[PDB]
Amino acid sequence: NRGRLLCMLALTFMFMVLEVVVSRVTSSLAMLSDSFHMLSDVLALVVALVAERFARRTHATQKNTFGWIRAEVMGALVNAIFLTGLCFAILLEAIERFIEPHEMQQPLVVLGVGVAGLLVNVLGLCLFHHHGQLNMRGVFLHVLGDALGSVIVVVNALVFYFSWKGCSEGDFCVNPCFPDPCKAFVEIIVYEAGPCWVLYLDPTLCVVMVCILLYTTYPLLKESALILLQTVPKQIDIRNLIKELRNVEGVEEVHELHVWQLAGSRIIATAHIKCEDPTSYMEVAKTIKDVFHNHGIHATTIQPEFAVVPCELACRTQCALKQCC
Amino acid sequence: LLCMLALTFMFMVLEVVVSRVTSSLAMLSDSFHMLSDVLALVVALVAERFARRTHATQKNTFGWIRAEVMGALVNAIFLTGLCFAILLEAIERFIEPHEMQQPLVVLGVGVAGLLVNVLGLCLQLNMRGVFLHVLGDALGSVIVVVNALVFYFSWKGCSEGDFCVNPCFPDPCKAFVEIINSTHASVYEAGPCWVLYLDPTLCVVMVCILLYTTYPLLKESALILLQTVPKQIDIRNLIKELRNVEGVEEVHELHVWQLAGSRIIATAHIKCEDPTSYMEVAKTIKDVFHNHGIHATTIQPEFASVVPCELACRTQCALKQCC
Ligand SMILES: CC(C)CCC[C@@H](C)[C@H]1CC[C@H]2[C@@H]3CC=C4C[C@@H](OC(=O)CCC(=O)O)CC[C@]4(C)[C@H]3CC[C@]12C
Ligand SMILES: [Zn+2]
Ligand SMILES: [Zn+2]
Ligand SMILES: [Zn+2]
Ligand SMILES: [Zn+2]
Ligand SMILES: [Zn+2]
Ligand SMILES: [Zn+2]
Ligand SMILES: [Zn+2]
Ligand SMILES: [Zn+2]
Repeated sequence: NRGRLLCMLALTFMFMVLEVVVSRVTSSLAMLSDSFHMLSDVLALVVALVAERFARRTHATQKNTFGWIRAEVMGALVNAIFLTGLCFAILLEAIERFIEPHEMQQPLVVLGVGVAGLLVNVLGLCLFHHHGQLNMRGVFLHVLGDALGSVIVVVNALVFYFSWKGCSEGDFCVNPCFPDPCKAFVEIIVYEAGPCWVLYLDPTLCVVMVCILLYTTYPLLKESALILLQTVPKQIDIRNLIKELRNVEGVEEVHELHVWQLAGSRIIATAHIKCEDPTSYMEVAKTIKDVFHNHGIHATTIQPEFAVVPCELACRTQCALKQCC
Repeated sequence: LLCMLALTFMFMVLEVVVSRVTSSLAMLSDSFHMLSDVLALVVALVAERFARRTHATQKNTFGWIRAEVMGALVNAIFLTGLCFAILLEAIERFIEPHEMQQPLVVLGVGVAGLLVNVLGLCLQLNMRGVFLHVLGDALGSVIVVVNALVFYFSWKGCSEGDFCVNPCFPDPCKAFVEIINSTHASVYEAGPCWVLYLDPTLCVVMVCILLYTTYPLLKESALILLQTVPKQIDIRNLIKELRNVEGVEEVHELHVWQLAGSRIIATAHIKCEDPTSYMEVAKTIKDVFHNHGIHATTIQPEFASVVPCELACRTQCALKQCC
């Protein structure tokens, strides 16, 4: 399953190579800036790949009792947070550009690199649209946002090429809205085409792309936080399980019951319940195990308790604030 | 603290606005650090509010006590992302250098940042806890201050018609296509390489120091959050001590993880010998855990084969049941 990540990384490196070649042949720092921008996506792909590689190992090592299966969701959360930070930086840059306008040069090469990146991201997203792994969904969202930004840049460059006249101080081109550098040397001791309508196009496109990306990734962040913060997921309700356990004649009371998911469908519940007599403890244990298996529970550690007090067992002395919840 | 948090947030907003209006990479890094700090304060306040009346809500039986460490990790990751963005900006500045407008405004902003950083940890547990943070913030502000001072002290700019503009430095239409077309005033740039390189090198050093400082916190948060044994407990020694107990003969499904802080969770699965008694051994194993860092014990005993655990269900356990 790592082949998709590997080929995505290879495509990113190929894009880096073509972008740096274009920068060298055209002597434009904008291509280098674009390569640095795509380095964030390359890093996200590397994070996804290493997360998958560590998820491939579930041998219950010395330090990790459960195993590094949680690394998948943790890396998904890290990638989502990195995408959010990149969006915040992009929003700051967009605000600065709206305050301080800045055009672009060599629209042909810009369009070529933009459409190349758009094709790369489309190929990546089509392969990633096979959809269960939350990290895969996060990387898919990230790639979709990238693609949206790339196509927005392509459209902005194309519409800029359609109507805009460059100048070499021979003819007055920049509109009065755009501040000339040092008043063009006091006007050296046509007014172009599309003075300011095209100027607002790129900020609007990038901010709407950022908003769409944030709205699409917010459910991913919510799911990652809910699963990671040890909260009961859907299809499992504490009230229904408590009712289905209490009415069982084997148990007498239920207390200290904790339910947290491990990864995806892997969920573990711990119950500390009290029983009447040791006789037929398997009959009670088998019954409650079957009831839990009826719900989403498959693995659990249910502690029988034998005889007012909240729990027969407790921490040494009256020390508190160390017991769970 | 809340008023201090609001004041720091306002100062960070003004610093970000000033950096945007002046393209100051060092000021941008200082504002990023201030933003990270204010979000850390917001996360701490949210955690305190949540834990003020934390209970076993239907959403989480285990409680929301992990929110503090989770928010700390989110703040750390956000700071790392902003730092990588700043590093990319510094690389771009290496490719495309820029010259700042008003060094005096930058110097004033840096002085104000130093003052607010000093005032931060002055208000106790806070002083001892954040002395290192105050020192680091002071160093970061001082870096920006000295960079701005060096820029203002020696740089000579071609505000009017003069030849001091560096041809290697980008120029408007190549000095407006050599607008003067003659010998201009060779006021010189006063070592532009010595000058223009100061800000990017300074911000690179600052972000390197920031990552060096925040990295151990990131590893601590990652270890605490993802299910890992605490540094104060040895798994092999603990299980060897547990197996010494007469009641238990073998163990399976042994899991240890910690909620947050000093909270410890331990799960056991004991085959036992005589399930009828269950006395003088449950207390024994409870004491066995408690003499170690465990305080919350969930040691469920199995009652008696070839199968590791008799209680068990479908094969889905392979993909559902914990190892
Ligand atoms: C090029 C950019 C992206 C990063 C430039 C800085 C890194 C090369 C430095 C900054 C902090 C360094 C880390 C700081 C501390 C440690 C711990 C140390 O390794 C251990 O885990 C030993 C025990 C310990 O000291 O915690 C040495 C490697 C490492 C990860 C360092 C690896 C190199 C890092 C990431
Ligand atoms: Zn991306
Ligand atoms: Zn099952
Ligand atoms: Zn009890
Ligand atoms: Zn509890
Ligand atoms: Zn600070
Ligand atoms: Zn204890
Ligand atoms: Zn068993
Ligand atoms: Zn297990």
